[PDB]
Amino acid sequence: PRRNIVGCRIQHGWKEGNGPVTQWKGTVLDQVPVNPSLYLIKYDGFDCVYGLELNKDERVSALEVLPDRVATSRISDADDADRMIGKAVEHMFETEDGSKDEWRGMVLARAPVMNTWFYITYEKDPVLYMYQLLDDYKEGDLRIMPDSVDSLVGKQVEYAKEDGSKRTGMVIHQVEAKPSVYFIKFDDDFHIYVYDLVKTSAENLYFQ
Repeated sequence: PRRNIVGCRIQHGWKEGNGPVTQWKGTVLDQVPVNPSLYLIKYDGFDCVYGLELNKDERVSALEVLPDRVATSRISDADDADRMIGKAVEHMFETEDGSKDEWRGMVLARAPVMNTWFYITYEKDPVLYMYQLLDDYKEGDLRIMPDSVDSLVGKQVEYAKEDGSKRTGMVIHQVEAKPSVYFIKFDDDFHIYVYDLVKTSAENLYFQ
Protein backbone atom coordinates (compact mmCIF):
# COMPACT_ATOMS: atom_id res chain seq x y z
CA PRO A 1 0.00 0.00 0.00
CA ARG A 2 0.86 3.76 0.03
CA ARG A 3 3.93 4.41 2.24
CA ASN A 4 4.79 8.07 1.36
CA ILE A 5 3.55 10.34 4.18
CA VAL A 6 5.12 13.63 2.84
CA GLY A 7 2.27 16.17 2.84
CA CYS A 8 0.15 14.46 5.51
CA ARG A 9 -1.06 15.94 8.73
CA ILE A 10 0.10 13.77 11.69
CA GLN A 11 -0.75 13.54 15.40
CA HIS A 12 1.06 11.66 18.19
CA GLY A 13 1.87 11.60 21.89
CA TRP A 14 5.20 13.12 22.98
CA LYS A 15 6.98 12.39 26.27
CA GLU A 16 9.62 14.85 27.46
CA GLY A 17 11.59 13.45 30.38
CA ASN A 18 9.41 11.79 33.01
CA GLY A 19 6.53 14.23 32.42
CA PRO A 20 3.04 13.38 31.15
CA VAL A 21 2.33 12.34 27.56
CA THR A 22 1.11 15.44 25.56
CA GLN A 23 -0.36 15.57 22.02
CA TRP A 24 1.63 17.20 19.15
CA LYS A 25 0.10 17.90 15.69
CA GLY A 26 1.95 18.94 12.52
CA THR A 27 2.61 18.62 8.79
CA VAL A 28 5.27 16.29 7.26
CA LEU A 29 7.47 18.46 4.97
CA ASP A 30 10.00 15.90 3.75
CA GLN A 31 11.59 12.41 4.03
CA VAL A 32 15.38 12.55 3.88
CA PRO A 33 16.77 10.62 0.89
CA VAL A 34 20.12 9.77 2.64
CA ASN A 35 18.12 8.43 5.69
CA PRO A 36 14.54 7.36 4.81
CA SER A 37 13.70 6.76 8.53
CA LEU A 38 14.18 10.56 9.13
CA TYR A 39 11.28 12.97 8.48
CA LEU A 40 11.23 16.80 8.70
CA ILE A 41 8.08 18.18 10.36
CA LYS A 42 6.57 21.62 10.97
CA TYR A 43 4.60 21.27 14.24
CA ASP A 44 1.76 23.76 15.04
CA GLY A 45 3.23 26.20 17.60
CA PHE A 46 6.98 25.45 17.11
CA ASP A 47 9.01 27.87 14.88
CA CYS A 48 11.92 25.42 14.48
CA VAL A 49 11.76 22.58 11.96
CA TYR A 50 12.12 19.15 13.70
CA GLY A 51 13.97 16.06 12.43
CA LEU A 52 12.39 12.87 13.91
CA GLU A 53 12.49 9.17 13.07
CA LEU A 54 8.72 9.07 13.54
CA ASN A 55 8.41 5.23 13.59
CA LYS A 56 11.43 4.56 15.89
CA ASP A 57 11.75 7.43 18.39
CA GLU A 58 11.22 6.40 22.10
CA ARG A 59 9.51 9.72 22.93
CA VAL A 60 6.79 9.27 20.22
CA SER A 61 3.64 7.12 20.80
CA ALA A 62 0.10 6.61 19.27
CA LEU A 63 1.14 8.02 15.84
CA GLU A 64 -1.68 8.66 13.29
CA VAL A 65 -1.20 9.77 9.64
CA LEU A 66 -4.24 11.25 7.90
CA PRO A 67 -4.72 10.19 4.25
CA ASP A 68 -5.87 13.73 3.28
CA ARG A 69 -2.59 15.19 1.76
CA VAL A 70 -2.07 18.99 2.19
CA ALA A 71 -2.20 20.55 -1.29
CA THR A 72 0.43 23.09 -2.42
CA SER A 73 -1.31 26.45 -3.21
CA ARG A 74 -0.72 28.59 -6.37
CA ILE A 75 2.53 30.63 -6.25
CA SER A 76 1.86 34.21 -7.42
CA ASP A 77 4.87 36.00 -5.81
CA ALA A 78 7.96 34.32 -7.30
CA ASP A 79 9.07 37.85 -8.47
CA ASP A 80 9.66 38.90 -4.84
CA ALA A 81 10.74 35.53 -3.35
CA ASP A 82 13.57 35.46 -5.97
CA ARG A 83 14.97 38.80 -4.62
CA MET A 84 15.12 37.23 -1.04
CA ILE A 85 16.20 33.57 -1.48
CA GLY A 86 19.89 33.11 -0.66
CA LYS A 87 20.31 36.60 0.85
CA ALA A 88 21.37 37.87 4.28
CA VAL A 89 18.45 39.62 6.06
CA GLU A 90 17.56 41.60 9.26
CA HIS A 91 14.32 40.20 10.79
CA MET A 92 12.39 42.24 13.37
CA PHE A 93 10.56 40.55 16.30
CA GLU A 94 8.51 42.04 19.14
CA THR A 95 9.80 41.51 22.72
CA GLU A 96 7.45 41.09 25.75
CA ASP A 97 8.98 44.06 27.63
CA GLY A 98 8.17 46.86 25.20
CA SER A 99 9.27 46.37 21.59
CA LYS A 100 12.12 46.04 18.94
CA ASP A 101 14.51 43.08 18.50
CA GLU A 102 16.44 42.68 15.21
CA TRP A 103 17.95 39.30 14.32
CA ARG A 104 20.48 38.99 11.54
CA GLY A 105 19.89 35.89 9.37
CA MET A 106 19.82 34.24 5.94
CA VAL A 107 16.82 33.10 3.83
CA LEU A 108 17.56 29.60 2.52
CA ALA A 109 14.64 28.38 0.36
CA ARG A 110 10.85 28.30 -0.04
CA ALA A 111 9.60 25.50 2.31
CA PRO A 112 8.27 22.31 0.63
CA VAL A 113 4.50 21.40 1.05
CA MET A 114 3.67 24.60 3.12
CA ASN A 115 4.97 26.70 0.22
CA THR A 116 3.96 30.18 1.53
CA TRP A 117 6.59 29.62 4.38
CA PHE A 118 10.36 29.99 3.92
CA TYR A 119 13.34 28.23 5.51
CA ILE A 120 15.56 30.74 7.46
CA THR A 121 18.52 30.55 9.96
CA TYR A 122 20.00 33.13 12.38
CA GLU A 123 23.50 34.12 13.43
CA LYS A 124 22.35 34.04 17.13
CA ASP A 125 20.68 30.60 16.67
CA PRO A 126 22.08 28.62 13.74
CA VAL A 127 19.27 26.06 13.37
CA LEU A 128 16.41 25.75 10.79
CA TYR A 129 13.25 27.94 11.29
CA MET A 130 10.08 28.51 9.19
CA TYR A 131 8.23 31.84 8.86
CA GLN A 132 5.81 33.42 6.32
CA LEU A 133 8.51 35.98 5.33
CA LEU A 134 6.63 37.72 2.49
CA ASP A 135 3.84 38.65 4.99
CA ASP A 136 6.50 39.90 7.47
CA TYR A 137 8.04 42.00 4.60
CA LYS A 138 4.70 43.71 3.81
CA GLU A 139 4.40 44.61 7.54
CA GLY A 140 7.86 46.32 7.43
CA ASP A 141 9.65 43.70 9.58
CA LEU A 142 12.21 42.26 7.12
CA ARG A 143 15.14 44.02 5.45
CA ILE A 144 16.84 42.21 2.50
CA MET A 145 20.58 42.91 2.12
CA PRO A 146 22.38 42.92 -1.22
CA ASP A 147 25.29 40.49 -1.76
CA SER A 148 28.85 41.94 -1.75
CA VAL A 149 33.77 16.81 -6.80
CA ASP A 150 32.32 14.31 -4.27
CA SER A 151 28.95 15.41 -2.83
CA LEU A 152 28.99 16.03 0.93
CA VAL A 153 25.27 15.14 1.30
CA GLY A 154 25.10 11.74 2.99
CA LYS A 155 28.55 11.92 4.60
CA GLN A 156 29.15 11.45 8.31
CA VAL A 157 30.29 14.50 10.28
CA GLU A 158 31.68 15.10 13.73
CA TYR A 159 33.07 18.02 15.68
CA ALA A 160 34.95 18.30 18.96
CA LYS A 161 33.15 20.07 21.82
CA GLU A 162 34.97 22.16 24.48
CA ASP A 163 34.49 19.40 27.11
CA GLY A 164 36.51 16.92 24.96
CA SER A 165 33.57 14.88 23.58
CA LYS A 166 32.75 14.31 19.83
CA ARG A 167 29.23 15.21 18.50
CA THR A 168 28.27 12.81 15.66
CA GLY A 169 25.86 13.41 12.81
CA MET A 170 25.20 13.40 9.06
CA VAL A 171 24.87 16.01 6.27
CA ILE A 172 21.26 15.72 5.01
CA HIS A 173 20.91 18.68 2.56
CA GLN A 174 22.81 21.22 0.36
CA VAL A 175 21.21 24.67 -0.03
CA GLU A 176 20.50 25.14 -3.80
CA ALA A 177 20.67 29.00 -3.60
CA LYS A 178 23.95 28.97 -1.56
CA PRO A 179 25.81 25.67 -2.21
CA SER A 180 28.47 26.23 0.52
CA VAL A 181 25.58 26.00 3.12
CA TYR A 182 24.47 22.56 4.43
CA PHE A 183 21.88 21.08 6.82
CA ILE A 184 23.25 18.69 9.47
CA LYS A 185 21.29 16.22 11.60
CA PHE A 186 23.11 15.27 14.84
CA ASP A 187 22.35 11.94 16.63
CA ASP A 188 21.61 13.66 19.95
CA ASP A 189 19.03 16.33 18.94
CA PHE A 190 15.94 17.01 16.78
CA HIS A 191 16.87 20.56 15.59
CA ILE A 192 18.39 20.86 12.06
CA TYR A 193 21.80 22.62 12.22
CA VAL A 194 22.80 25.04 9.47
CA TYR A 195 26.50 25.54 8.56
CA ASP A 196 28.28 27.65 5.90
CA LEU A 197 31.65 25.93 5.20
CA VAL A 198 33.21 29.20 3.92
CA LYS A 199 32.96 30.74 7.50
CA THR A 200 35.12 30.32 10.68
CA SER A 201 31.99 29.05 12.54
CA ALA A 202 32.35 25.69 10.66
CA GLU A 203 36.13 24.99 10.85
CA ASN A 204 36.02 22.95 14.14
CA LEU A 205 33.27 20.83 12.43
CA TYR A 206 35.21 18.20 10.47
CA PHE A 207 34.45 15.24 8.20
CA GLN A 208 35.44 11.48 8.68
